[PDB]
Amino acid sequence: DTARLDADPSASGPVMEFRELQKGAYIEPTGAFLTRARNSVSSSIPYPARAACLLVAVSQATGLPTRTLWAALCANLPDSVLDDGSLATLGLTTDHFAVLARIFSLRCRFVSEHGDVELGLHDATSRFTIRHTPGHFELVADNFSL
Repeated sequence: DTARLDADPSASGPVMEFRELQKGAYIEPTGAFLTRARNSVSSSIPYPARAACLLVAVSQATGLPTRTLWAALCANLPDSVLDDGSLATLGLTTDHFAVLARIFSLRCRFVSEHGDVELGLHDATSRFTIRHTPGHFELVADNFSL
């Protein structure tokens, strides 16, 4: 289903996987998600200031400023892939990471409950490891308060 992507005024050309749009030595399945080239429209989408953990993690690992990571994303993804509706609350995904890996030459072993997944490029000059914990519910005391 590419409805939002076909209707995106910030996109141009045909729909294809990102790893086909920006070819590189990707670690399968990095970049498999569908996207379109970004045209000249400038992104309104603001920096996800309340959901920036992935940018922070990559910034700490590489010394790359978070605003630079964000600028690179805004130049290389159309708005409908940059923000599928949940960016401001759930933040970036490993789809976004694929773009950062291609531009900045990165590879990261993502550690999660069900198993590790390494994403990025086989010829990356920066390598690091990030723990991914998914959203989840936990039973707490009746009068629990943050």
